[PDB]
Amino acid sequence: GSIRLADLAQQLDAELHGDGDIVITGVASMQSAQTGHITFMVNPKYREHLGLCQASAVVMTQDDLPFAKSAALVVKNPYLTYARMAQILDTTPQPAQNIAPSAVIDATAKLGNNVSIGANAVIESGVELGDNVIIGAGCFVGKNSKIGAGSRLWANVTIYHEIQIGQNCLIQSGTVVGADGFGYANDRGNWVKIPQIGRVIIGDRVEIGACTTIDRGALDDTIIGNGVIIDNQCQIAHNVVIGDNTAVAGGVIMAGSLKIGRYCMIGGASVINGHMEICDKVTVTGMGMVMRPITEPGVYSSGIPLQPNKVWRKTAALVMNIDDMSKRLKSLERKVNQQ
Amino acid sequence: GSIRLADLAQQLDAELHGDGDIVITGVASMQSAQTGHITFMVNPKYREHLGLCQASAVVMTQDDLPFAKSAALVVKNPYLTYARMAQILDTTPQPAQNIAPSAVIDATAKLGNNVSIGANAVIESGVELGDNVIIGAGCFVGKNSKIGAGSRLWANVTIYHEIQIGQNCLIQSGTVVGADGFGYANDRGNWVKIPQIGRVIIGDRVEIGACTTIDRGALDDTIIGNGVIIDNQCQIAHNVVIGDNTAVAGGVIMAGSLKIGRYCMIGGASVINGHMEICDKVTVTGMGMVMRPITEPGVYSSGIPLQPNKVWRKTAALVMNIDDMSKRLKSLERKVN
Amino acid sequence: SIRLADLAQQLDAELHGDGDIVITGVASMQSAQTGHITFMVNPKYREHLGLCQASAVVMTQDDLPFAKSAALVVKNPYLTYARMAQILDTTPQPAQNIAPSAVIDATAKLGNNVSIGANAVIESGVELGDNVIIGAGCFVGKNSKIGAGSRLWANVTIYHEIQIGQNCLIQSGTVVGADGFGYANDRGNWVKIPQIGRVIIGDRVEIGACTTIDRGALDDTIIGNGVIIDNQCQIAHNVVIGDNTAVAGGVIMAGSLKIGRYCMIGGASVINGHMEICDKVTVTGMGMVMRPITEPGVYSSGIPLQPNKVWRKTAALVMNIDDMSKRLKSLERKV
Ligand SMILES: CC1(C)CC(=O)c2c(nc3nn(-c4ccccc4)c(O)c3c2-c2ccccc2Cl)C1
Ligand SMILES: CC1(C)CC(=O)c2c(nc3nn(-c4ccccc4)c(O)c3c2-c2ccccc2Cl)C1
Ligand SMILES: CC1(C)CC(=O)c2c(nc3nn(-c4ccccc4)c(O)c3c2-c2ccccc2Cl)C1
Ligand SMILES: [Mg+2]
Ligand SMILES: [Mg+2]
Repeated sequence: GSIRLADLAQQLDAELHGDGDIVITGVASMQSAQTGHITFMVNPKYREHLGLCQASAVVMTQDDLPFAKSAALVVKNPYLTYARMAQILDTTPQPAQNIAPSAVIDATAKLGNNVSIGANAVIESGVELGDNVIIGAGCFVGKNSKIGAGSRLWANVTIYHEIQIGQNCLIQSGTVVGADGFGYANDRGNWVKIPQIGRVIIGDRVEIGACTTIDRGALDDTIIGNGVIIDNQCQIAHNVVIGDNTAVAGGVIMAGSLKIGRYCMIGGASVINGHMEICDKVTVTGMGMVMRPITEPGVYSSGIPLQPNKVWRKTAALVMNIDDMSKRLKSLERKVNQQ
Repeated sequence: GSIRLADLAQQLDAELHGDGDIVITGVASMQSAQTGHITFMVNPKYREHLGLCQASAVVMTQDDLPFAKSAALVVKNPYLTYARMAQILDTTPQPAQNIAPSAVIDATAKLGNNVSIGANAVIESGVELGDNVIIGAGCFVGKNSKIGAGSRLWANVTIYHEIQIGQNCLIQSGTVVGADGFGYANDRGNWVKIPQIGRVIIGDRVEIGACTTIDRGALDDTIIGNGVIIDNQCQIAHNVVIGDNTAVAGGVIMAGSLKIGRYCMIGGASVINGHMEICDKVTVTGMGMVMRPITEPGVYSSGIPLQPNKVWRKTAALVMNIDDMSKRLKSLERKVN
Repeated sequence: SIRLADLAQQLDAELHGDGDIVITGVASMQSAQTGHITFMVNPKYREHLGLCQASAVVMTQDDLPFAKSAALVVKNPYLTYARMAQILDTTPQPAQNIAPSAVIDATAKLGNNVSIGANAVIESGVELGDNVIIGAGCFVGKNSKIGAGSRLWANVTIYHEIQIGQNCLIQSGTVVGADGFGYANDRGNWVKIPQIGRVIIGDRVEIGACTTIDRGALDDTIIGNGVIIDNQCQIAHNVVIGDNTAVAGGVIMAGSLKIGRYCMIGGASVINGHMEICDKVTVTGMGMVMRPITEPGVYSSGIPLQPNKVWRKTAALVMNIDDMSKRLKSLERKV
């Protein structure tokens, strides 16, 4: 945990200005930081405020340095340096340590080295957990699923059967990976279940938020690429494919057989329909209503934002009657054209 | 479980064309299928492609049969036949087998024949589980709740107290049935909890997806009809009634005391207001904003879909100022007339 | 079971009829039978009170002439209903006593009359106040503190360093304290920002099922006293919610949003972050909140449902509204 400021600077590739023997115990916001804390400045408007910050050290740029009133770590990119130093000084505990006597683990499960399984977690037959995997308390990992080295599940995560998860993933509590996709045939109004015998394949370095659901495929697989980040409360339907490094913010709903490219950014509460493709490098702003394929990179948006309710009532009434407005406009144009 | 093609054809009521002794081990998509697999063709444009499919048998229609390049099962409805053969050849495991020594089962719980309960599940007093019920690992089933024969819960499902679930239901993980409805009275700005002492009644053959919540009623009950299918991440508020055979796709949010008729279809991410009714045979397309009662069957839609952001900025600004556009149109009409 | 006269006294209601009637429970007007008390708020029900079979009806003074049973007269029947339903509550507790299958770290501190349900897992450093009840299968992470009288239903997840006040209630499937969605970006690769802030939940907070409230990045996510939050809500890192605000089901809130006191956020609304909503704001259902709200009142958005045939035309015309605007401008110029 605690680290000499000089050592922290070397690991951050930062230029130290000040006492390298200062001991840093943790990261804090500029407002909250006290002795022993390191903090960071990304906004030069706070230069005049640094004498009010009581951090032992502040990460800043070269242009900021003349304004320091503390030991300073000078870097090109304070925000990225903050992320790195917060990892070095991370106080987040592990989901579990060692193997809980109350865990229920099938004799055929294969564990790598340094695996931890929390209290009352349930591990099915054929499961493989790679080196350094951590399964939180209360999880379920279904038959024959494989979790790659370094991956970690927080408490009360559910992995169904035949799921593959790569290395260095992180899954937050309440998430369900591998439930049945929403597949039914129809025999005269009677829904006939289509067994969902595809899988979910999750790549390396994937982070998934809490209470997110990712359904298994109907025959072929649901696929989440490497480096993807998914927020809370998302729904990823059967046979969705998400390309490497795409980010999906909270509450996004994706319908079946959607394909999303690489380096996409899907804003919170968006709705993305299925059986279509979104190309690489597309940004959908929050609450976007995606009805058609997207074939060019760029930023796309939908939605009519808030108005005072009395105003909204009129806006909505006029929009709902916009066909009459169109007809009146055309009628007027004809009269002005002398026809 | 492997099966002879002629035996499979018989169970499917299909006309066999080819070798009945072929052993089928599984179902596969047309592109993935290998020897031992059965697959199906629903799209006649793939007739010319059948010689590229390595399945041991293909389900198809009588019109497709001249194009077969394999043993064929001829049926009227290949898609329905696929559903049925996938059931016959299902590889999905059961949520549990036998009764786990780590399950915690109240002495007063009543278990039927051939009930399986997974590791660390918790069964309260007065619970009744019918024959062949399977409770996944980590589940909670609350006091006096009843689960009908053949119904199955995947892992980590929560059923509260006094819940009734019918026969042959299936509930996916993370789902919560019977939490308090959102009932509060207001006392000078402070919320006063209204205990929710109604229940949830779930019919037979209901399928519920993952991380869905169905709240119990305030006084009378939340009711899910028979044959209803509900996708993931849905919110079904207190005292909602959903008619038989209705389908609710993922992410739908329903407010309290909504009544939906039979054979409705509610598209994903729709939002439905409360204290009102939707009649039978209504379809709401995805993201529908349902504010008012629906009294006639048919298809209903809302929402302005995506545009390039530069375009959207103008669309949104113009719509928000549409009253001014309307006034100008009226003024121009008066001036011209 | 309670004598009507006693129930009326506890509700500060004026009794009209036989005080010795024994009330066993609350029921809706349509379902009520002998032994039940019910209530009416809508005067449409006056004509058919002869058909209500309750033993007593909570009503107003103006309703009293239509009464066909013992009546409790009050100013506010709905609020009185809430109070009498609490007196007559049949809801069981999430747990009774400490289950032998619960796994409780030796360093956890438990107050008086704490109950812990089967297979719950209590981490090191946890503090549970007097009369706290933890449901079956819950997880409560390291050093979290839950204040007296608070209750978790089954399968609730509380992460580490979380603080929950007194008399709270959290429904099943809810997750409090997961990582906020915080990442830096290094040449297209996401770089996790550890989320080492917390969640602070006040007193008398109720949280619905499968709701998620993320911990803050450095400073905290804060839920005020008396806040009620429905199912399937997302409260992002460093959101702050003022006292007595209500959040209906399926609301998604983005990071660093500040919501004032006495707000009402309608179901399925979407509230963007790094902005503030003042006190006494109502956002009706499905509201798309993109800008700060600085004046109290009611706000709304969205183009509602139409028959599909009509919607197709509405949507096409709105998407082309810039062309309509240009055509109107051109016509004004010509005229
Ligand atoms: C991943 C990141 C580090 C960067 C990022 O772009 C991002 C983040 N949080 C975000 N929350 N909501 C959000 C909006 C409304 C409600 C709830 C959440 C976004 O829409 C986010 C977005 C974002 C914004 C627009 C388009 C696409 C994205 Cl993904 C954090
Ligand atoms: C049940 C079925 C076999 C048939 C079906 O109609 C269906 C299905 N999946 C569906 N996903 N989304 C969906 C759309 C957007 C986001 C998430 C999911 C529908 O809206 C579906 C619908 C559907 C479409 C329109 C109206 C009502 C419904 Cl129920 C699969
Ligand atoms: C808290 C309360 C006792 C009172 C209340 O105002 C309320 C309640 N439940 C509500 N469900 N949905 C809801 C709407 C659509 C889908 C799902 C749920 C509201 O939008 C509610 C609202 C409400 C209505 C208008 C504006 C803001 C709010 Cl909060 C119950
Ligand atoms: Mg146990
Ligand atoms: Mg939603």
